[PDB]
Amino acid sequence: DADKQEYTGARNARFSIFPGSGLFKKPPKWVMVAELVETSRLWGRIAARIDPEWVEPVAQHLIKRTYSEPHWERAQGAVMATEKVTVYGLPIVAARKVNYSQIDPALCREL
RNA sequence: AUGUACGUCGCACUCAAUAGUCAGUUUUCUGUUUUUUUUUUUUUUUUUUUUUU
Repeated sequence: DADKQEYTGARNARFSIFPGSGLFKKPPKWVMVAELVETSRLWGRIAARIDPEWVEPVAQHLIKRTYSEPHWERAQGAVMATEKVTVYGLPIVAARKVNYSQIDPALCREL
């Protein structure tokens, strides 16, 4: 979460980095944990920073792809759109310009 | 050639003052100046548990 020390985990569940961790003082932007435990609040014990590019190719069966703003572009002669990928609803990529025409063949042929 | 004609008159300014109508229960708030600044960015906080060629 932006400028807030709670961590929007998978689904709507929220937890935090354990105070005994070495990186408890610096919570990174993308951190993963080994054990989830229920206590006075939810926490993650063994925390570590990852790059958000790593998760997507290993989660091909888990990504929910989303396509918005279908607009045709002259620069490539095809339909462009901003793509959004989600694992359990988690925005791995908030926005990415993608070629909408290369994805589906039906409607863009008439376009 | 002679004789032959003359006389009186009027005008102006004005103009005040008048009818009748008695009375209205007791008490009350409303009221003044003064310091003026209305607002100054924030943080990471805890632990049932236990076994594997």
